[PDB]
Amino acid sequence: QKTIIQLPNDNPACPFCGDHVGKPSALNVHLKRNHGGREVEFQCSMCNKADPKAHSILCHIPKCKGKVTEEPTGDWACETCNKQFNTKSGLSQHKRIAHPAIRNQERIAASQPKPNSQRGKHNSCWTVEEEQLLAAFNNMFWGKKNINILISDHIHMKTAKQISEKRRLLGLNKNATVTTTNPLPVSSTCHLKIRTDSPNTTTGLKDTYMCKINENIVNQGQIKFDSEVISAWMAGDSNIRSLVESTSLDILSTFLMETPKPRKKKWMEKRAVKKGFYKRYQHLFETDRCKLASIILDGTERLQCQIPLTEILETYKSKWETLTPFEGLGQFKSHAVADNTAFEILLSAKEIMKNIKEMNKNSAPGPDKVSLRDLLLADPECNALEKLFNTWLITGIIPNSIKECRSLLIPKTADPEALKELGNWRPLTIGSIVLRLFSRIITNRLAKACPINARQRGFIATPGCSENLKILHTIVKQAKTSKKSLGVVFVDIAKAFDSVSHDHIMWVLQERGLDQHIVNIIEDSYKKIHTRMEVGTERTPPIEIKVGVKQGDPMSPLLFNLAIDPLITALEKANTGFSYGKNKITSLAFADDLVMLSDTWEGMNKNIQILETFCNLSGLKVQAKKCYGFFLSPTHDSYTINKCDAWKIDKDSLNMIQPGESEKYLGLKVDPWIGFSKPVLAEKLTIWLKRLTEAPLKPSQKLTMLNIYTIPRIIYLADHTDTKKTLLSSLDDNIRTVVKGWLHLPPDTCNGFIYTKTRDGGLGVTRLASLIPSIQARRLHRIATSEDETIRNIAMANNIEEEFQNLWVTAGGKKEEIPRITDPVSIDYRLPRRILELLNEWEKPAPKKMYPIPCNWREAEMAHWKNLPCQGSGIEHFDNDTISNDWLQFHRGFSERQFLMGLKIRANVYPTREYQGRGRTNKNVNCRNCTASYESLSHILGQCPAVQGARIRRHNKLCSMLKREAKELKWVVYEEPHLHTTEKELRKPDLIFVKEEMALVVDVTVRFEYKEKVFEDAAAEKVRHYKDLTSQIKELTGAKEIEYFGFPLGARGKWPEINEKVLTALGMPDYQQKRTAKRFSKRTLLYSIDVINTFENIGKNNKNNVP
DNA sequence: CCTTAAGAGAGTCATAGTTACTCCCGCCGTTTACCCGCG
DNA sequence: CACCTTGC
RNA sequence: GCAAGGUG
DNA sequence: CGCGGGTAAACGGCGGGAGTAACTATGACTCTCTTAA
Ligand SMILES: [Zn+2]
Ligand SMILES: [Zn+2]
Repeated sequence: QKTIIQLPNDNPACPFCGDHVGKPSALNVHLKRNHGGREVEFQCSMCNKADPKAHSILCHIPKCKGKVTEEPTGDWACETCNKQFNTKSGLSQHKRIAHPAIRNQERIAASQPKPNSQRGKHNSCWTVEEEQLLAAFNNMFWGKKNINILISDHIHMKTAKQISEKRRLLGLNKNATVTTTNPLPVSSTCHLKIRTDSPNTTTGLKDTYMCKINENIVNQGQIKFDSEVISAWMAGDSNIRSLVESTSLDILSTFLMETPKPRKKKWMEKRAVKKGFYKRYQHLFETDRCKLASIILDGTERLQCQIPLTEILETYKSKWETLTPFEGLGQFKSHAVADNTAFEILLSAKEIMKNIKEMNKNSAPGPDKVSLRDLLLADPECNALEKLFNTWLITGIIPNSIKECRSLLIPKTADPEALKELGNWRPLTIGSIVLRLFSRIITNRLAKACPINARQRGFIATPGCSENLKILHTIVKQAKTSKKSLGVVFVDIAKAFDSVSHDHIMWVLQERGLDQHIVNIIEDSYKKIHTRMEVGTERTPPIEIKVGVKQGDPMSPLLFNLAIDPLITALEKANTGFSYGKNKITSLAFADDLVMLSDTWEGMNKNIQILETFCNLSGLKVQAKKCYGFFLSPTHDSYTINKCDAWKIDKDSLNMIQPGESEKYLGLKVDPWIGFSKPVLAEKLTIWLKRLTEAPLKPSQKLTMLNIYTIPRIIYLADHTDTKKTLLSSLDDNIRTVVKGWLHLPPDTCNGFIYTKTRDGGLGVTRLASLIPSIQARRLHRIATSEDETIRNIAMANNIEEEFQNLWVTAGGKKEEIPRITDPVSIDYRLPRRILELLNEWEKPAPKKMYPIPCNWREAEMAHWKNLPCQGSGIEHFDNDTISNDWLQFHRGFSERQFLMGLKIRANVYPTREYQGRGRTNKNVNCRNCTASYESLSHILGQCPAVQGARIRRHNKLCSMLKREAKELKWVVYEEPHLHTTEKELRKPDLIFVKEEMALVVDVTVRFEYKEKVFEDAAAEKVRHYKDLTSQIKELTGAKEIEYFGFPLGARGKWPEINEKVLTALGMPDYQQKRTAKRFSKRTLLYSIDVINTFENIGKNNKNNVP
């Protein structure tokens, strides 16, 4: 139980031990340190409100106004939680927000108007049968003699006056009539097969290649390829496959180096388990810690089930090889034709090198066991690479030897018992890295060649998920505002990349537009595709892939998108989607996942028939469970959700979303009621912080893991979800408290130290409330200036600009600085324009679009830190210094204890009577030891005597280090040279190292950077008091030249430039100069820590050991 | 061997904006179904 | 240069 | 493992 | 049948308006002061 601590409780007896520790803060200290784990909550006796945060209860203590628990009355208690309310206002508003499902139910119920007493109650007892018979007879009795006869009586219980009344209802002098209509759905995209011959000229690329090779041979161009293979191919050879495979084998053997052999370099006590855990974690931190970060944050490991290889085999054998007869795509047509000129260009080793650069070097090598690193080692020039690549390309016969690839099962689930199934293993297929690179090259060529529909936002340059999500949210809000019904249908097909039959993609490509050369090339690429299933100590014998694009091959994305395009096309051909403005946007698309946006339930039905047809042609399998959907319907005031019937996707009730229900989409939690469900950020954040806290991750390591791995995870959702500043502030507060506890910093520490970057001296901790707004604004602008004019139009009419302005302000950007969202952005190329034209487009880099930023915040915290009187004294020295801050990131050798107190000293908040005095006025501050008014930290430095000997020993120790280095640099030692100046008094300088005839007078000193002129005053004193001298040393050392410079140092470790001038006068190379400055600074800081330690001993440990 | 000084953030409640509608809503105008004598 | 997302 | 995007 | 004028009652169309639970965001204050492998 959370032990009830009904504050005020002065010094209570800690119930976990019943020990009177002290003030409630002292009780905290107790429970936190020794008696943790046990539950405890401070109670606010008056209101009895309880909080695990003492501070908060103290905040009550004045604030709290008694027993504030009484609940206001009323006469509308909202059914579910019976929250009494003043009026219906409060009631159905509680429905609206707190209890919105029943609210939708009420909305719909009242929605059914069924009002109609517009008739005015004039209605009477007429019968429709009598009305129809009267109408027919009057048609028969049109003003023709003996007109009533039947009318008067055959309508029993009526009068001619009543007949006149009814005629006055319909026809006045006569009867009347009515009419009706009916709509229909749309289908039949399953016709008109188009393939007749080669889409592009059979030799269109072949003829170009022949011409280019002729030009090269005549002019000896730089295009690389084996001569004989191309000679035979031009010669119309029959066994070209044989020869091309032979050359392949030879060149690959060149790349199949002898890859370097692995060069990677009672009795029952639980201590072994803890030591192994600590060892594992420390090693992973030393080694790759991405694995460590996953293990910690996810709380997981690596899994390898032992499911009978026989089974696993049967499954995948029957899956990959299993085929389905592709009938065709009927009328399904995609975007448009594809240009072939993009391929006319021949391969350039420059381009291949380029592509190589854009590779995951850290990738497991294929069966060849050859890596991109290995590959480059073989040919860092891509000369032979272009050679054999062109060999194949021009020939068109990819070697079958390289085809063999390795397959991997990914333990999708976490629970072992779930893992037992085969459904928790996404199969990864990895082939020859050479094959991978060639594939990506051709893939880039194709992607340029074949244009996809804009609506597919997957696997392209545009920023995908953000665009889709923002568009969806907008659309929803826009619709609700516009008071117009709308239907939403999520779709998801299984085995997106796996069920695909090679034959159908063959077909698809046939009509797109492509030279038969590349056609056959791709076929061969996907022809004779064997692989083995790597598992533990066994890889299954070969399996011939006949269905499913090779999982891992760079092509698979492009090919899949290509096969899917026809669907998107046909859907737009329906042009029955939501008529946003002019555009009738039908559906969005990302990779495989897609939606459907019609305007009427029946329009959506039409869409579904189209989809069903598509599956029929493709033989694809969609399911209601695999899919979700929901409908919107406007009211007089608000919108109703799902008011209509659930659909019948694949003849199955599409699972509908109801208010409050959320279904994941691109990692989000789309809720029709509120668009995106508010993400559970605090919960995941706290969980992660707990996991980190409770591990062998010595504090510095905790901070490193945090800043470098944890934050991005939360960044993604926080930014992608419109998040308000207050919640971010709360999260930042949580993080600050947690880290401060981690490193046992004093509570009141200034934030600026925490937030400022390590390079600037700070802890480099993110400030979500300051960072997320900038990311959000960047996304906003990025989407605004998109290529899809539709997306633009949408955002524009959705007046995103106001949000952009507001964010830019919120992130801290100035109103004037607000860029005009319409204007273009900076388009860099990482290449001098000259070099840019020098090369070809295929070798051109990717022009990433630089975007504005509202402001820099790290600098903001830095500035505020500077402004601080106490915690911010002398720090400005450390701004934009790449030397002093270094140890923060590479505090090697420092003891964790030393390092932590080093943080404190750097912050000037170390325990000292002044520090204990700081803030709290009424106290004593006199330096215990000497007399200093404030028992400050600087008086220690020099003023405070007791040290004396230690100060001297440290000083001459540093002098000794520099001396030791001196002889190493052939600087003749003439240090500690007792002198006798004009006063014949000992002015022994630190160092007078002589060389040739130059004698280098030096003055080693280390001063705390209290003021700004510290070191320049030092130097002025150096020269000033030294001055004269000259002659005496001139003859003593027999030197013809004498220096007088100094060597001041920052006590904290600040490295002035004067010592640097000494270094350059010494002749040290620049790189060694930086190395020396860094190391020397760390030594300075360490010996300062020693000074501290000593003093702290002096009096404290003196009393402890000697009472 | 060197320096003058000495809150800073944690935290709660108060109050104003503002969302999101929703509620609604009352008042005047329209529509309905008859209601009545005549060529 | 390290991380993160999604989606296979 | 692959394709993109983002972040310091 | 034709053939006019009356009917007066929902509702809906429209001006507006009026309110509001519950977030979101500043403002104004007060309390806080010791544990490294
Ligand atoms: Zn209270
Ligand atoms: Zn002193």
